[PDB]
Amino acid sequence: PQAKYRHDYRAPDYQITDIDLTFDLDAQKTVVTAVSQAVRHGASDAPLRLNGEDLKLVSVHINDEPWTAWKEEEGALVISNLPERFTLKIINEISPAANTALEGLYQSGDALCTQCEAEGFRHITYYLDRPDVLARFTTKIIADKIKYPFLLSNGNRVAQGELENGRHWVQWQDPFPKPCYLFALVAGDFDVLRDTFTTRSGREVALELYVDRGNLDRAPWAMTSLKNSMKWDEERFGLEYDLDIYMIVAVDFFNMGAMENKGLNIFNSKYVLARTDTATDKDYLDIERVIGHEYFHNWTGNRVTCRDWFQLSLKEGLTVFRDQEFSSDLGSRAVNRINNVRTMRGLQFAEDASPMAHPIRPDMVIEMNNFYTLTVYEKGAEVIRMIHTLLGEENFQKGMQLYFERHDGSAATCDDFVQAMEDASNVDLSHFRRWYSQSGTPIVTVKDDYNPETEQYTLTISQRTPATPDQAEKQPLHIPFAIELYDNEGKVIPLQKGGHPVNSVLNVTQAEQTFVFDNVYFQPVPALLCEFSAPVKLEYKWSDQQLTFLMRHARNDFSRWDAAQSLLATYIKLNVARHQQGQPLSLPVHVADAFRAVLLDEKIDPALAAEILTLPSVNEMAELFDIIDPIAIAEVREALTRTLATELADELLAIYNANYQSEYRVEHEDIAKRTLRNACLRFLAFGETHLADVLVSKQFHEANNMTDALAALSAAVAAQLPCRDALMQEYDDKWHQNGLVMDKWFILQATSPAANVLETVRGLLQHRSFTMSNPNRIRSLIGAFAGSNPAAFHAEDGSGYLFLVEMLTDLNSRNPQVASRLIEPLIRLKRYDAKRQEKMRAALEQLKGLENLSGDLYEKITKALA
Ligand SMILES: N[C@@H](CCC(=O)O)C(=O)O
Ligand SMILES: N[C@@H](CCC(=O)O)C(=O)O
Ligand code: NA
Ligand code: NA
Ligand code: NA
Ligand code: NA
Ligand code: NA
Ligand code: NA
Ligand code: NA
Ligand code: NA
Ligand code: NA
Ligand code: NA
Ligand SMILES: [Zn+2]
Repeated sequence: PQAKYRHDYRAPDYQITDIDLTFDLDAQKTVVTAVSQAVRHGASDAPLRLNGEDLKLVSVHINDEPWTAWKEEEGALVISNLPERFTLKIINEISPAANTALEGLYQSGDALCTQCEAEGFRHITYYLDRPDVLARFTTKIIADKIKYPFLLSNGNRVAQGELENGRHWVQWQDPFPKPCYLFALVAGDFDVLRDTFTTRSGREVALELYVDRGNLDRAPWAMTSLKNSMKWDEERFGLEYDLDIYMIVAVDFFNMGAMENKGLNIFNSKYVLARTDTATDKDYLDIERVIGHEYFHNWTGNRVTCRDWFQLSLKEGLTVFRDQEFSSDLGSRAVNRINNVRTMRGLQFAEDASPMAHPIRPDMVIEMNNFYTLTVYEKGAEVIRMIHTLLGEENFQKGMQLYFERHDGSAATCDDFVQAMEDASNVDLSHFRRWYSQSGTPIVTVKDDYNPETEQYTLTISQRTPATPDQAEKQPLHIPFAIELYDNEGKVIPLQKGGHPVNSVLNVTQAEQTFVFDNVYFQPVPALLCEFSAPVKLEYKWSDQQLTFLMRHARNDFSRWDAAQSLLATYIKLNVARHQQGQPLSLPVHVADAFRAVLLDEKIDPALAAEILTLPSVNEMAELFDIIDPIAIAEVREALTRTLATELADELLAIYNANYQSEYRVEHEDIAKRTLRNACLRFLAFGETHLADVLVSKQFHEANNMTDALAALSAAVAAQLPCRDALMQEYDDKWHQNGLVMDKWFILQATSPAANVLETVRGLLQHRSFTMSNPNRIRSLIGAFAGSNPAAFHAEDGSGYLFLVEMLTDLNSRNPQVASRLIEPLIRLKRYDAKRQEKMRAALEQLKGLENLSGDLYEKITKALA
C-alpha cells in the first residue's frame, strides 16, 4: 500500500454540488442510489475518478444515459468523456451485516448506523471521498417499519411515506454543504429522550437523544451536558447552533469515542450512558467532555472543514482545546490542566519518540485512520493553547472571529487558521508555524544566576529537539516560556528590566538566549514553564527545598502539583536504579514530610491535594527513562505507595474519614472531596493488611455510587487484599449483563499485579460478558493488558507479546482500526532492553507475514522494523 503526501495536494478536477441518496435498507443487502450534480474544473480530457471500496456496481448513468466510457480499478471507478456539467447516477449494493470493520454502513446490535470519517463514505457509494468536495445532501431511507421504525439522517425531515409489504420511508435534507465524512444514517428501534434548547438570539432547537430500549434511565446527564455545551459555546465563543434539531444516537459498537456528523452525532454509548450506580465521577466528566467536543465541532470542523486529511489538527487540535476550556470553565481548571499535562508527558511524549512520530500536520500518511493520534489531538491542542498564551483571550477571540468570517462554508488549512490569528492580533506567528511541521518533543534547558551586587537574575535558556525517525533535521521553535519569581516569603517579585515591566511569558526563539531581570531584591525561587506553557521537557537543576517551597507557596495550583512531580521524579529514578541492583526503596524523610504537609494543609483545595497524592502512572514514570524497565517501574510504584502508606498512616486515615460524604452529587466540590478521599484509600490499602482489608471491603459494600465502589475494588486488586476474589465475584454476579460496567472489571483484571494475570486474561476471552466483536470489550481486556500493564505485557518470557500477536492475527481481518490501536505497545520496542527488543521484533516480523495484512498494521509494522 502506497503513501500519500501533503505536498501532493491539488484541487479536484471535478466538484459535486448536490447529491440525492436513496437507501433501500436491509442488513444483508442494501441498495444505494446516488444522484450527484457535478461540475468539471480541470482539463476537458480529465476523467472523473471516484473512490469506492467493496461496492457491487449495478449501473452508471450520465444525464440519464447508460454510460459506456468507464472502468473499475482498485479502489476506484474512472468515468471518461464527460460534459462540463452533468448529473451522475450510480446504483450499487453493499452488505451491512458483513461489515465487521465498522467503517461505512454497518450493524450495531439490531440497529444500522454509519461511520464515514475519514474515508468511510466510499464504502457506501462511489464518490469524491475527500473533504474539500462539499455538497448539499438529500437522503431518502426505505426500510422495514417493524425492524426500523426510526430512520434518521442529517438535517430535517422533508418527506415521509408508507409502502406496501410493511416498509416505510423518510427523506431528510441538510441545507449546509458538507464533505461526505460528515454524512450519517441510523435505522433502528430506540427509546428517545427529548428536550429543547433556546439559543441566545431565540432559535428553538429540538434535542433528541436515541438510546437502546431500556436505557432512558441513563440518558439525562448527556442531555444536560449537551445543553451546557450549547450555553458555553455561546458565552465563551459567541457561537450558536445553526439548525432546528440536534440528534445524538448512542451505539454499542463503535471504533472511536464519538462523531460530529452534522445534526446527527453518533456516539459510543460509553460516552453517553451514565447513572450513579453504573458510572464513576470520571465517566460523568468524560461524557461531559465528549458531548462538548462533538458539539464544538459544529463550528470547528463542520461550518469550517478541512481541505485535506493532513489538516486534521485544524479541527481536532482546536476542538480539543475547546473541550478542555469547557471542562476547565465549568469544573476545576487546575485539575483539568494537571490531567491534560499527565496525558501529554506520559502518553504523547512516548508517541513523539516512537517510530510513528509525526508533526501535528503530518507530511506522509499510508492509512489516515492511523493519524487520529495523541499528537494530532493533544499536542494539537497544546499548540492552539500556545497561540492563546501568546495572544491573550481578547486577541485569540478576534482571531477566531476572523477565521470564521473568512472561512465559513469552506474547507480550510492549518495555515489559514494561523494566518487569521496573526492578522487579527498583529502578533507575528511566522516562526510559530514551525510547530505544525516539526515532530518530536523539545528539551528546554535552563540555568540561572543571581547577582547580589546588581540585584539581577539571569536565565540562560537553551532548546533542542532530538532527531526523530521521520525527520533528521530539527530547528528551534517559538516557545512561550512562562515564569514567576518568588521571594523568601513566597511573594511574587515583579518582573522588570531597565525600569519597565517585562511580560512573564518569555519568547524563547533561539537555540540559546539569556534573559536578565533587574530589581530582583531577593535571590528567587523560580516557577518555570508555568501551566505547562509549552509542550516541552524542562531540564533545570532543582534543589529539593526549592520544590517543597513551590509546593507550599506557588500561586497557581498547577505549579504546586508540578513541583511535586519534579520532587518525585528524582526519587523514582533513584529507586528504579536501586531495584535493578536488588536494593529496597530509599526516600529522604523531608520528601515524606512534604506530602504529609499537603495532607494536613487546611487551605489547599482538596482537588489539588488529591492530584498531588495521586502518584504518576507507570506510563508517566516510563517517560523519565531512556531505556524502560517496566518491571522495576511497577515494583517501585508499589514500594513507594507502601512507604508513604506506612509513613503517613494516621494522617491518611484522618483525611479519609474527614472527607466522608453521605449524599452523592455530581458537583465539583463533592467530586474533589471524593477524589481526595479515594486517593487516601489507595495508600491505606497498601498499609497494614487487616485495616486495609476492613476499610476496602466496607467501602465496597456500603458505597452508594460506582465511584466509591470501584475505588475500593480497584484497591483490593492493586494491593492483592484477602477480600479481592470475593468482591470481584460479587461485581461479576451483579453486573455481567451490562457491558459498560463490565469494562471496568475487565480493566482491573487486565491491570492486576498478580503473577498469573496473563492466564486470567486469556481465560476472560471466554467470559460471558466478553466478545471479540465489540471494540469496547477488546479495549477493556486486551488493550488494558498490553497498554496499561507493561510489567506483564513485558514479562521476560515473552508471553505478553505472543498473546498480543494472536489477538492481532484475529483483529487484522476482523477490525483493522482496532488492531492498529492495539499494536501500539509493540511498536515501542526501541525503548526496551536488547532481549525484549529481540522478542518484540520477532512478534512484529510474524505479523508482517500475515496473509491479507491490513494497510493499517502495515504502516506501523514497517516503521517499527526500520
Ligand atoms: N472526528 C471525531 C472522531 C472520528 C474518527 O476517529 O474517525 C472526533 O474527534 O470527535
Ligand atoms: N497500584 C498501586 C501501586 C502499584 C503499581 O502501581 O505498580 C497504586 O495504584 O496505588
Ligand atoms: Na462542491
Ligand atoms: Na441534494
Ligand atoms: Na472552573
Ligand atoms: Na482502511
Ligand atoms: Na508573520
Ligand atoms: Na544557578
Ligand atoms: Na538554581
Ligand atoms: Na515536573
Ligand atoms: Na499509588
Ligand atoms: Na463471551
Ligand atoms: Zn474531534
